[PDB]
This record gives sequence, structure tokens and C-alpha cells, in this order.
Amino acid sequence: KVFGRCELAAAMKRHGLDNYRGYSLGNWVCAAKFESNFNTQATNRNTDGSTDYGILQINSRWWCNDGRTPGSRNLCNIPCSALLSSDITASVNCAKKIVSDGNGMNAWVAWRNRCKGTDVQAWIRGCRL
Repeated sequence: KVFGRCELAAAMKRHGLDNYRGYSLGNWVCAAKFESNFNTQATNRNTDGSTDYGILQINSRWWCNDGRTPGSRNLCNIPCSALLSSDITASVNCAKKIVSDGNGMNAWVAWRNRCKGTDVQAWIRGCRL
């Protein structure tokens, strides 16, 4: 499913991401925009053989099981395909573990290079929340 900006903002809010670990909602929407263009079915393979999945492009090296990433962890305890659903619950649940890992939102490279330090509130402008 391809989310609209405000529709995703509302879903993330509903799932308790607004201000999660001190990160305002605009940060999460900005990260989803640049990581997957708001497409829950996005996948990208990395050089190390791991793959990034879903709206928040969560990596198979540590967070989900895809059965093809030799000696990887599954810290979220889910099959990576769960991250591609139209229902963002699994993606959100996993994102909360990642952001609590010590590096905050820096774990998402697109957040760090394209969102961090920008007016992220622009991502939720005009939405009914």
C-alpha cells in the first residue's frame, strides 16, 4: 500500500510514534518518505547480502528473519515479510525497538542525511490529527 502523507501521519500517531523517544511525528513521516516513498512493499538489497523491508526499510541483518541473511539476528521476532503489510503495526513495533537501541533515529541513514535538522514539522502541516 502507498500511503498519503497525512494518512500515514495519522496511522503513526495512532500507533504511539508521536514523540516516541523524543522524536516528533514529523521525524517519522520524513523518515518514511525518504526510506520508502511511503510504500509498504519497498525492498532493497544491501552489499552485505541483507535486505531492507517496508515503509521504514528495516534490515534483515538484525531485526527480522528473511531466511537468507546468514548469521543474522531477528531482534523483532518476526518474518521480514510481516514488514510489507498494508497494516503498519509490525513496522511500528519494530521501529520502537530500533530507536531505543542507543543511536536514536540515526539508525535510519535517510533520516540522518535528509531529515535531521530540517523543519520536520512541514511533514505534518495541514493534516487533521
